[PDB]
Amino acid sequence: VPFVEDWDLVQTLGEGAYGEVQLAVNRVTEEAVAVKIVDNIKKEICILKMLNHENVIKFYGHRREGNIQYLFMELASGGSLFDRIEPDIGMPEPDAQRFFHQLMAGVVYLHGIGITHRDIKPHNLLLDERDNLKIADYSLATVFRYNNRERLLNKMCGTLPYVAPELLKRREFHAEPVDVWSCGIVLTAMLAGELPWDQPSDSCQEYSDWKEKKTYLNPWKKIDSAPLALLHKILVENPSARITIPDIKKDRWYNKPLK
Ligand SMILES: CCNc1nc(Nc2cc(F)c(C(=O)N3CCOCC3)cc2OC)ncc1C(F)(F)F
Repeated sequence: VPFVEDWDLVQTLGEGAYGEVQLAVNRVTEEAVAVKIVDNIKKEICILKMLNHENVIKFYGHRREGNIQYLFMELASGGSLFDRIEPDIGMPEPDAQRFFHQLMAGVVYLHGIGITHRDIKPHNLLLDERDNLKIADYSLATVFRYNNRERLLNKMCGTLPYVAPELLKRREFHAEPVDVWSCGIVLTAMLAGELPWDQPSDSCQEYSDWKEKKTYLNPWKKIDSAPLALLHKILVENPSARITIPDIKKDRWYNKPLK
């Protein structure tokens, strides 16, 4: 029975690097939210206050009491996308398409306010009560565009299986194609229930196989040809040849009506 101001901390929603996320219920008003408990945080809070979109987690405010900082956030009561992906199977293509559409709406939004998330993966993609997707966890996020000027990134971060090959090979790189790449790994995972490689490096046989277009192997053989054509445009090793979001939105599978 911990608590803070009027909120009871009632169960553990997740455990991060630093601290945890608790379900917080306001025993007066009965509203339930998510609270991140910690100890970088300054920057994180600053980014969180910018966010206003139906496919990104909303920020309500914070309290600083003692060592511990409390970040109050929208609750996504459906839990994570990670848990809707059956291992070795994925999920039905129409659910995968709808989630993808929503993930792109969120990414467009972030990029439009000049924020790169940098750790897009199914653990960070949460579902509200009607299965609406929300992009969560802004602890690795950063500003890549300010006063209409882009800056290149140089820090390596993210999660190896989701990371774009340039992030391992170039000293500096553009932000947007890295997020687009990780969305293509998410889409693979939804449609096949498996990640295609441990990392996109020259010493990873699975990545070499894909560059050599061996799509008779898994996970690619589990995927229908229309979504696979899109994946061919997303998972392109040269970031300036990689498809952009405006072009993803014209792709034939992206616009296919599904049941
Ligand atoms: C990763 C946790 N972060 C968040 N998590 C949630 N919600 C939930 C996350 C979950 F994972 C689960 C879940 O399914 N679990 C299994 C049952 O036991 C606990 C966890 C349930 C959630 O809401 C009820 N909302 C907002 C946040 C954010 F902090 F991002 F805002």
